[PDB]
Amino acid sequence: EVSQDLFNQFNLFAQYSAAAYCGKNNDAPAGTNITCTGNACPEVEKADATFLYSFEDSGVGDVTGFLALDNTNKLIVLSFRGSRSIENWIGNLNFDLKEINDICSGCRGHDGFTSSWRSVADTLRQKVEDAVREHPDYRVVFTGHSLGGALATVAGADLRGNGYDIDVFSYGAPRVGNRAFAEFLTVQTGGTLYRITHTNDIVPRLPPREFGYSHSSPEYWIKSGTLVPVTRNDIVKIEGIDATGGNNQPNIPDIPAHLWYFGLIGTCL
Amino acid sequence: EVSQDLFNQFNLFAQYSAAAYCGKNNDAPAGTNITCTGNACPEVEKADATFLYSFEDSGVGDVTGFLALDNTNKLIVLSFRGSRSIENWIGNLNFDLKEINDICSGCRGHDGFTSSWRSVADTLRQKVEDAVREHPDYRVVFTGHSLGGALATVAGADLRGNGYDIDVFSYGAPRVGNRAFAEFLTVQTGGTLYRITHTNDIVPRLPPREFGYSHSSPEYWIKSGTLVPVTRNDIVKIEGIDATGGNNQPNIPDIPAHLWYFGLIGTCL
Ligand SMILES: *[C@@H]1O[C@H](CO)[C@@H](O)[C@H](O)[C@H]1NC(C)=O
Ligand SMILES: *[C@@H]1O[C@H](CO)[C@@H](O)[C@H](O)[C@H]1NC(C)=O
Ligand SMILES: CCCCCCCCCCCC(=O)O
Ligand SMILES: CCCCCCCCCCCC(=O)O
Ligand SMILES: O=Cc1ccc([N+](=O)[O-])cc1
Repeated sequence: EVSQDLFNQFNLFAQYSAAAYCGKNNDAPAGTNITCTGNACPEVEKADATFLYSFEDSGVGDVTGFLALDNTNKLIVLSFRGSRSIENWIGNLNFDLKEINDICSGCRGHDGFTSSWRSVADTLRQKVEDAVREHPDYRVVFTGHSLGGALATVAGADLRGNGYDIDVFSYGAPRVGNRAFAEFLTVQTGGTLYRITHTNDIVPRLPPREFGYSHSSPEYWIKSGTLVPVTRNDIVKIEGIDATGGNNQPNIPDIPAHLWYFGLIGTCL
Repeated sequence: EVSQDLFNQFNLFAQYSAAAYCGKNNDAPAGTNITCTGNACPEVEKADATFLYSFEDSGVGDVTGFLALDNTNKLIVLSFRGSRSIENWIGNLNFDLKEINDICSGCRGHDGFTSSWRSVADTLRQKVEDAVREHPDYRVVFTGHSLGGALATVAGADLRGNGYDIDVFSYGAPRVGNRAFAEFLTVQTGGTLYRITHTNDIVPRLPPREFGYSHSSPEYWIKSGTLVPVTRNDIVKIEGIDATGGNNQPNIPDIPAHLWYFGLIGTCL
């Protein structure tokens, strides 16, 4: 149901997205190897992959993550960590929209993700721009799990159109805004967003559509279970804004399904 | 390598061991279907498996676990839970021996394991004996992961030879006493001990030999990685009291390898 090439990208950035939580690097100086505990990111470890800049509780949203250089795959990766306690985050999660005309017209986004991004935007844009300069033929990719996925998606919508494509790989991302934003993210040029979901994961089901939220299209829906390995045959491309029959089903959702994207994510053994 | 049937059994009791942590259980009446969160025990959920008796923080070493009846596989399974925080448990692990001629003359066992068991033995024996009476044809299996693994090993050594075989499946168990106790465990009839380990799991390397501990033989050693699925070829039967070249090898050990026996164990998504 997806190409092998796409399945391979999806797996790689699930692991860069997992590395934002695991593998020690609290102040790991720039240029050190990227490694993780608990076999959370072996495809990353296998590449010639190094930190460019690490951030932590940065700005008003306490945004955390890193920027890496990957000489093997020829990538510049900005990876956002989701929340250190997701069940809590999930309970404290406010549904307020705020206008975001700076990015698009009639577009409202989630207030916390938008503001969190906006507060670190200038420093991070500058860091990506520097790498884009030193490695003009490398692909710029923003990725993240959970909250990290929301942020990556917002950051992507916000920095595209400056002359380098930015591809976004999000895992288990919540909804980030209103229907007009969904649309903007479905069609925006200057890169592709790959919005990946798993089974009846709860987070992509929040904030609810009944608070004004919509999802961009398409969705890449992983139907294999929690703790099950994923093959290219377990992923279905679902087409349409707020399409139903992928993750957006009226059944009961689940938290552990959120922590299994290709492998363990959003928690470290 | 190991047979398909034996593999199945290994997988199954890894799940009955995982269910002691992740059961939606306890304060749950006898006769209830056994189920787990986070796809922790799907092979148990497919079986017609029900609680016989649940225990929580029982006796002197706060023992936790369940006694189960399984009409599909024809089992009576006593599953002991390991610690709620394995890391602190490992850190505060005391290495004192106490004599247990009760179980076998010349035998010394870890003092906290033998006393936690000793303090709940009489109750749990009567619970097992009762179930054996109601289902004389069913096979008695004790199992456990980690400290739970220890308790199942001790309880088995203590309760065998009263008429009914007791098999024991242990996952990531610590050493439970001196040579002689090890030797008893290697030869004792009235049941078999399948003592399963994974890669460089920390827990089976404690207590260290140096403090007067030995491991019973044989050893079933999983060499597939952490978060990697296990096949029959990844399991190596290793013979010899304190044999080296399975888990007992001279390298740095790992906590995450402790938490991956056939799937996630010792923690709940
Ligand atoms: C970092 O990785 C490179 C190649 O991927 C390797 O040659 C180098 O030894 C690594 N550095 C350390 C400290 O392991
Ligand atoms: C318990 O499982 C049995 C068979 O394994 C099933 O028939 C019954 O519906 C279950 N009870 C509940 C409450 O699901
Ligand atoms: C983009 C990085 C976001 C990381 C913020 C995580 C904040 C730690 C969360 C602890 C409490 C909570 O949010 O549930
Ligand atoms: C519930 C978390 C910790 C549970 C451990 C209780 C009994 C552990 C046995 C070890 C006795 C000792 O050596 O300290
Ligand atoms: O599912 C196969 C299977 C094989 C043996 C056992 N057992 O002996 O309990 C259980 C399950």
